[PDB]
Amino acid sequence: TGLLDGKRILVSGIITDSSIAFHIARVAQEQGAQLVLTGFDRLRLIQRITDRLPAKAPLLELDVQNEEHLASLAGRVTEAIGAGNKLDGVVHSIGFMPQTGMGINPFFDAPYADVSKGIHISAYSYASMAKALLPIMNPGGSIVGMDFDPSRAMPAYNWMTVAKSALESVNRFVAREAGKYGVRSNLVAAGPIRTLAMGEEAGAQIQLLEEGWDQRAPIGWNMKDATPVAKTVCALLSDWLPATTGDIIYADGGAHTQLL
Amino acid sequence: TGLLDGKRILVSGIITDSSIAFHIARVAQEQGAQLVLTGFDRLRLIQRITDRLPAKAPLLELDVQNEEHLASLAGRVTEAIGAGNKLDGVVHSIGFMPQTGMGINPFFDAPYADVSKGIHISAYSYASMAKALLPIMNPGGSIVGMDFDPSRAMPAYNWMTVAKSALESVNRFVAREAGKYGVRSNLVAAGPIRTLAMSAIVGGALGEEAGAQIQLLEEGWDQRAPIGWNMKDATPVAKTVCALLSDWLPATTGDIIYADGGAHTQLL
Amino acid sequence: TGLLDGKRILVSGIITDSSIAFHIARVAQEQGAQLVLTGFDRLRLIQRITDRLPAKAPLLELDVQNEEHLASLAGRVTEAIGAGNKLDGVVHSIGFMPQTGMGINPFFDAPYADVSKGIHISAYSYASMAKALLPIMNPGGSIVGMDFDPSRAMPAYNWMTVAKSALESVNRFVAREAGKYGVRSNLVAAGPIRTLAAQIQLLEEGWDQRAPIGWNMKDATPVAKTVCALLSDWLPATTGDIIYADGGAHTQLL
Amino acid sequence: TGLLDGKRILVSGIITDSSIAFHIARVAQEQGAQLVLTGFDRLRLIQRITDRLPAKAPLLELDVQNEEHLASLAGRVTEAIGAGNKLDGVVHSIGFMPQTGMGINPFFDAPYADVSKGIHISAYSYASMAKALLPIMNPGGSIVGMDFDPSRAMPAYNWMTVAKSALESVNRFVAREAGKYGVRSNLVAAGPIRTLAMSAIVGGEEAGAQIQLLEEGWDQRAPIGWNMKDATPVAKTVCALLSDWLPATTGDIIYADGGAHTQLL
Ligand SMILES: NC(=O)c1ccc[n+]([C@@H]2O[C@H](COP(=O)([O-])OP(=O)(O)OC[C@H]3O[C@@H](n4cnc5c(N)ncnc54)[C@H](O)[C@@H]3O)[C@@H](O)[C@H]2O)c1
Ligand SMILES: NC(=O)c1ccc[n+]([C@@H]2O[C@H](COP(=O)([O-])OP(=O)(O)OC[C@H]3O[C@@H](n4cnc5c(N)ncnc54)[C@H](O)[C@@H]3O)[C@@H](O)[C@H]2O)c1
Ligand SMILES: NC(=O)c1ccc[n+]([C@@H]2O[C@H](COP(=O)([O-])OP(=O)(O)OC[C@H]3O[C@@H](n4cnc5c(N)ncnc54)[C@H](O)[C@@H]3O)[C@@H](O)[C@H]2O)c1
Ligand SMILES: NC(=O)c1ccc[n+]([C@@H]2O[C@H](COP(=O)([O-])OP(=O)(O)OC[C@H]3O[C@@H](n4cnc5c(N)ncnc54)[C@H](O)[C@@H]3O)[C@@H](O)[C@H]2O)c1
Ligand SMILES: Oc1cc(Cc2ccccn2)ccc1Oc1ccc(Cl)cc1Cl
Ligand SMILES: Oc1cc(Cc2ccccn2)ccc1Oc1ccc(Cl)cc1Cl
Ligand SMILES: Oc1cc(Cc2ccccn2)ccc1Oc1ccc(Cl)cc1Cl
Ligand SMILES: Oc1cc(Cc2ccccn2)ccc1Oc1ccc(Cl)cc1Cl
Repeated sequence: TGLLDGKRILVSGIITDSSIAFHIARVAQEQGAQLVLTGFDRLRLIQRITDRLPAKAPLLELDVQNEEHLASLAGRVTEAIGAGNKLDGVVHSIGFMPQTGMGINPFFDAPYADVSKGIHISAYSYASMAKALLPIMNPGGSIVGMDFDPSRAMPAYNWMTVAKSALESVNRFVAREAGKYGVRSNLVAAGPIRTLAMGEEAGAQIQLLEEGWDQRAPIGWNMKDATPVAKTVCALLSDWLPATTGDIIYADGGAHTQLL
Repeated sequence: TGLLDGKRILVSGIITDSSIAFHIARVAQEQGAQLVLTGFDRLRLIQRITDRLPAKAPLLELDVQNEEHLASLAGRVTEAIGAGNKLDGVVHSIGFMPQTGMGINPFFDAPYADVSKGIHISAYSYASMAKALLPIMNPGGSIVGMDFDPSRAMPAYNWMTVAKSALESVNRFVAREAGKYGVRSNLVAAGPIRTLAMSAIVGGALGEEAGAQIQLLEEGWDQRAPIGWNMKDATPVAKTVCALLSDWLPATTGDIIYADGGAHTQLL
Repeated sequence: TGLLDGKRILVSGIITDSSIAFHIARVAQEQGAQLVLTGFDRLRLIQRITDRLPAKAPLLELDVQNEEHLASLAGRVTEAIGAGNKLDGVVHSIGFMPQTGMGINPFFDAPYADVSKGIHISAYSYASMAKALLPIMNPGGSIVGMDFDPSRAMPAYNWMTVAKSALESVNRFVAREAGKYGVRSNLVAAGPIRTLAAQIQLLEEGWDQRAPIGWNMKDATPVAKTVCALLSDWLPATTGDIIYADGGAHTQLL
Repeated sequence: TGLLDGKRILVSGIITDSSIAFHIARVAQEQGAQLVLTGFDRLRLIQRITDRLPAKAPLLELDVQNEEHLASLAGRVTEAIGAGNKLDGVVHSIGFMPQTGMGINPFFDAPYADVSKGIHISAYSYASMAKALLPIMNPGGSIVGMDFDPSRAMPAYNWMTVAKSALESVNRFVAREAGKYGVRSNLVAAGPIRTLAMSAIVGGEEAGAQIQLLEEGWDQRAPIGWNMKDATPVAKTVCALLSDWLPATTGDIIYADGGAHTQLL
């Protein structure tokens, strides 16, 4: 069997076992993929977390805001997979926005330094990861990022919505670069997933926002099940979406296709 | 293995071995799907074409404007697949517009009876086939139709564009109905593919503007496409369709997947 | 000044005095436009309604499904407005879908005869009116039709959503044709209005909530003014396009 | 007479008399508007330029990255228009992106410091101008920003394209804020106009020819055609958005591009 048999795939963004990346990595491993992982803050804790995947996988440090980490990344990855071997797949599952650009804090009170850091990590970094990894990627490869539909404004998401709008633009441009390698670049726009990234009058906004997805989705939406979005990322890492790039696949129960 | 191992799938739209439906069917079978084929007019001709598939598949007559072919369809399919078996997949790959609604004929000169026949067959029938077949589809199933991105106007495509716009809208409503059965409904928006569908339109536009316009439209696709586009190769779109028929896109419905080389994401 | 000072404008769609088209006509006359009106079936009743407009306006019969009505339309319009004069504007404010394609009736149970009539009246007719009228329009002119955002599916609206999706596509192509004459073609996607045309209430009440500046289903005049903005020379570079007069509801998730 | 009669409108982004903002300001004054103008850096020569406007208007220095230009903006506007008078209109016609993110420079070589500056000037500033001026705006007022359709990627526009995608997102959130004041917020997505900033994009030595093919392609795809030398159709569109005639549209985008974006070719 194995949708990803033989593929060498870099998966970023594991922080907890509820991380979307954790489930992406699990499903990928279940589908015969050979993985390499990157982690940001507390690598020791992440190692214990990543010890719970179905199989072993090298874990490397990557602070996406660090020039040196990015500069060194491709070399460190070739070490881990073996010289003369290249990546078939790259997963960007990283996002951040300071608290000030987030929930109840007034949209207008988020300082640019805070917004800029959010855009760096959640949007720009998608291009910088591509810059680093494209040199060590095989023809027919696949870059996949994580998106939340920013086409309309909403409560609480605030400046992360802007970052995702920026990220979507970046993706279309990465696709132009990636095509030179016969590599695709796409985003998976997920419904809300109960993650540790994801408070009274603001918690009221979040729940109504959440309850909306399952109501609008013709096939429903389960906030506590990360695996349909995991599967969707693997569909795109696979050879079965060979003619789609610079695009957005919506793994959201169909909520975005329905007004109510 | 087989992406579609054990799946029973209905595929409509085979007319030539260059039909998108032909290639969708070839890949499905290659991936272990058990198929039922529906064909429109010249069934003896379609049979010889479907004879070219790598595995047997019964062929059933379906004229999608014939309410009687639709009434009997679920019954005829169940006969073919076996009592107590249902479908997991359905492929709508049918389209038509009178000459009058396309190519060189002025947009304004298409009479409504023509436009309406094209809309019946190209857009409305997606709902028809879904109404007929949902009763005999399994939970986790999938309905897929073929789209050509009508979000902007363009030369020659004319009233087929208007029909695809209706198709897209119809798809969102079919998804609402299909959701009740645990079934998905989606469109694949294909880049241009060398099939025989455009033959008389392209042939009749030879010395004319819009013949040139159609050629320009086609040549610019591979230019726009960040990974390129090959009109002679229907297999990347046949795979995209198989992908939506598989269990690997389980959270997408009412939606459109673009199998066009990324062309629609690029201005130039 | 007068936003529509000296312009000759055709307005279809008036069947009652709460028709969006009645309000378009009223605001247009207040703005100095000289109108020609078209009516469908109850022409004697329609004249009674149109007498309540500020100024007079010739009323012409127009069944959009009638081939001869369409072929004579331009001649009948030019008779009305007088020799040497031409239209500067056309308002398409017509729509119909059999009950079978709407509301409570199952989406699958709408026969195609019903769907096809609805698309004939609601979408194709936008092309036929432009076909009829463009030969007697001035450059700089403007054709405007009425939309209701069909980009997402929704309860009740059903096959009329499909009709509007069709209409948006027809508009892009009408724009191609009208540009050959220096004329613009655009749609106004309006929020829901209390006009004569369970979930219906839930859906419509979402508008005011979603709209950053609110939405009043009982007030037609904001949308009428929008139509007039597009009939004017103040949007001279927009065609094949859609203007949203919905309080901004379509730009917000909740 | 006049679409904008008796309205007080701030117009930013005048650099030359070919600036889109110069034409918005000229059209607005011809329609009866009473203006306050802001200028970025060459203030002495911006004054000489704004002297070419049909009527005199106060000029205020505004650098959109400068915290105290923004903190003092409302006070300085209020002095200009006179106490107890508020604005009815605000026009954001500003944009910048460092050369690294801007043309034939490879997309991957623009440093994030360069990208962040462009996003700051071209996008965030729409929010900071709104934050500043909404407290001095009347109900029924209008904030307008300038856009170039970023829904598709393209040669040359590069990271400015990313900036515009963020700008469109920011506009939707500004509308929620503006809503509370009875004020609308919208963008005008303009077609290409021969402007000082356009010279920052094109060139490849190749600038004249790249501009020929731009004009030819745009005009061709636009059903009503397109003239890059004429900013007045886009100016009229901004004025239309500042008037009372689009009263039910916010968080939205009006395309003044000859209809090119509705057409594939
Ligand atoms: N959970 C959801 O509702 C949902 C829905 C749609 C999209 N997304 C997006 O999916 C992605 C994954 O988020 P999640 O929900 O799994 O949350 P998460 O907290 O599990 O993952 C976020 C990751 O970003 C990483 N990160 C932060 N700063 C970094 C930096 N400087 N360098 C490298 N990594 C850094 C964190 O270590 C963490 O692993 C994000 O891009 C998020 O915006 C999430
Ligand atoms: N070929 C392309 O470049 C292209 C691109 C995008 C989308 N599409 C779409 O793909 C689908 C298949 O097109 P194609 O290129 O394979 O052309 P095709 O001729 O191979 O397929 C069209 C099929 O529709 C069938 N059909 C017509 N009227 C029917 C009716 N009355 N009842 C039942 N069947 C009927 C025909 O018999 C034929 O089998 C169409 O929906 C088309 O619009 C094609
Ligand atoms: N009221 C709303 O909530 C709303 C919102 C968005 C869009 N619209 C659209 O605005 C337009 C105007 O409708 P309305 O809301 O004023 O309701 P309405 O009932 O007053 O208007 C419908 C008009 O269409 C005309 N018509 C029907 N068949 C015709 C034919 N055969 N030939 C000529 N005319 C025919 C009717 O006579 C009537 O005057 C419609 O297209 C509608 O879809 C309405
Ligand atoms: N020219 C076009 O083809 C075109 C098309 C669509 C949109 N636009 C947009 O319209 C707006 C105006 O550009 P233009 O084409 O008139 O060019 P322009 O060069 O005439 O004006 C751009 C303005 O941005 C200002 N600016 C730069 N940094 C600033 C800062 N830190 N603080 C305050 N102001 C600053 C400059 O002073 C200048 O006045 C821009 O937002 C641009 O993206 C232009
Ligand atoms: O990008 C994300 C989207 C959602 C969905 C959501 C959005 C808004 C309200 C409730 N849920 C949940 C988590 C997301 O990721 C993040 C959000 C904030 C931060 Cl700081 C970091 C991440 Cl990775
Ligand atoms: O829907 C179709 C789209 C394209 C791509 C295309 C569109 C426009 C110009 C050139 N190529 C090619 C064939 C298509 O299918 C048809 C076209 C006309 C007819 Cl009559 C029937 C079909 Cl099935
Ligand atoms: O096109 C229309 C949209 C709405 C608003 C609406 C739409 C969907 C659900 C609730 N309200 C109201 C009336 C509309 O017009 C019509 C609808 C049906 C018919 Cl038969 C005729 C018209 Cl003119
Ligand atoms: O935002 C702008 C869009 C266009 C249209 C365009 C875009 C791409 C190629 C040619 N023309 C032209 C100028 C624009 O503004 C700017 C461009 C670069 C800079 Cl550095 C600054 C501005 Cl304000």
